Amino acid sequence: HHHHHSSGVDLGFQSPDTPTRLVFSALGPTSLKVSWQEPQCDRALLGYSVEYQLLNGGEMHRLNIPNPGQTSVVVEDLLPNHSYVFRVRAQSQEGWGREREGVITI
Repeated sequence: HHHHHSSGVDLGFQSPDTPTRLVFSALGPTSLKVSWQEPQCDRALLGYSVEYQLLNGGEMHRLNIPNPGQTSVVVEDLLPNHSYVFRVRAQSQEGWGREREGVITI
């Protein structure tokens, strides 16, 4: 099978760089804005993937962010006083850059 990006471009080397430190901003008691800086790449970025989970284990949630210009996402329904790990990496046509990890206690 041939997998394509959400934008339609075909997938499949100089990888994207790693994003800088993740910035977290609370929007209420259970909602969190996660922001980063677009990393450099010789090629066009297609977007980002954001994965997060409780540090102590739990279901891994994954979000695909299909705009290279979209460098933030708001996550909802988080558990107060629980610690999470977020990992963000940039995607190009040729593959994935390395992940930037950031952790936070809600």
